[PDB]
Amino acid sequence: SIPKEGENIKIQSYKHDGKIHRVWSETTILKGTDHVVIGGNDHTLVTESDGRTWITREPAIVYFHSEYWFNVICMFREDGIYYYCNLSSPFVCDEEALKYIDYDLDIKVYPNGKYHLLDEDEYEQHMNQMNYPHDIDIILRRNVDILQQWIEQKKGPFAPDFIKVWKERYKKIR
Ligand SMILES: Nc1nc(O)c2ncn([C@H]3O[C@H](COP(=O)(O)OP(O)(O)=S)[C@H](O)[C@@H]3O)c2n1
Ligand SMILES: [Mg+2]
Ligand SMILES: [Mg+2]
Repeated sequence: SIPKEGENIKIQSYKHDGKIHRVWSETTILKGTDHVVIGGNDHTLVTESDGRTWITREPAIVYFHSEYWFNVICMFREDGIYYYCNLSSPFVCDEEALKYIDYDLDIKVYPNGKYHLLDEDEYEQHMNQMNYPHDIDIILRRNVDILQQWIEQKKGPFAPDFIKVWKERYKKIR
């Protein structure tokens, strides 16, 4: 269930009600442990909940954690490194895909480290629509605060040395 270095896997995002939200066709595994999966993608197919397919335009490093209720996409844009952070269940892997539940809230980090909390309105609506339990609401709000603290500390995927190491590892294996 821990994916192997050099494996190309699919990543599947679901909503709390079990419906698929988003699917990424191809991510090359750079690190796979008990607690952490790191991957790279570039010009992967992406499929939406209506079946429509689009293609990513720039390389990204993805970071998944088995304990924390978030995952992080590090995007290498012409105007600098952006992060897109999903509040989520932790991941599970199997032969089909790395899988997680998307919980609406996300954080955008700009190249200079400034962050914006996104989709608070969508989270409130979906939490009422899909009846998220109170404990999930407590966990997600706590993990918003943890993610902000990691961004401010440049911890984990937000470390400049993380980006230097994994950007170069992905550039070589691709
Ligand atoms: N070209 C294109 N076409 C689509 O249909 C797209 N759908 C999503 N992207 C985006 O995928 C990422 C996330 O989309 P989002 O922030 O709107 O996600 P949710 O989960 O809040 S709906 C990219 O930032 C990026 O904006 C799409 N990009
Ligand atoms: Mg999200
Ligand atoms: Mg969202």
